[PDB]
Formats: sequence, structure tokens, C-alpha cells
Amino acid sequence: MEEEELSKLLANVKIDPSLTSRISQIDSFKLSELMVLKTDIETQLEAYFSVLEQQGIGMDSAYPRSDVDVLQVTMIRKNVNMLKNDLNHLLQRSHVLLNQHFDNMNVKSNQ
Repeated sequence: MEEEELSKLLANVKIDPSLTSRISQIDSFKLSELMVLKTDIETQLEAYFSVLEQQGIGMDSAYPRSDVDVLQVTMIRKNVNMLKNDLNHLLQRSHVLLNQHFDNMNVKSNQ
């Protein structure tokens, strides 16, 4: 049955809730918490990159890939792009906080 095969497919298409919760707190976390999260996002990205390597494909690309290959690569590439977006956010927020720290000391970054 088509509906039941699809529920299994989907109910297992999931993102670690702990990671999602922490990402939601980018704008409230302290720098130390942000840098631990950064590392954990990087570890996740590393895992996705390793699977893309097995698929012999990078992030930008067009032997014949089957439908399932295409679906898997589509999923992995989307995951990567969403994670890279969150990592970028984390870094941008971190830069704001770093700048606040310089401001507090009446110093500028070397630049």
C-alpha cells in the first residue's frame, strides 16, 4: 500500500530535536554555547558530506543516477543547505556578540 510505505518513509525523515531546539536559541545563547553548537552543526555537516562523497557529487552538480539516488542526493543537499544557513546565522550572531565585547572594553578588532 502506497499510503503506508509513505508514512514509514516520512515518519523517519526527521531532524534531531535537540539540535533543532538549540538552533532555535541562537539569539539567546551565550558565546560558549554558540561555539559548542557550531561544532555540533559542523559534525552533522561532516556526516552529510561523507554521504555526498559516496554519491560522487558535490553541492552544485547536474554514470546514470537512479531515481532513488536523485531522491537521496536531493534530501542530503537540502539538509546541508538548511544546516549551512543555521551555521551562518550562528556565526553572524556570534560576530554581534564579539563586537559587543570589544565595545565593552573600548577596543576595536584589529580588523
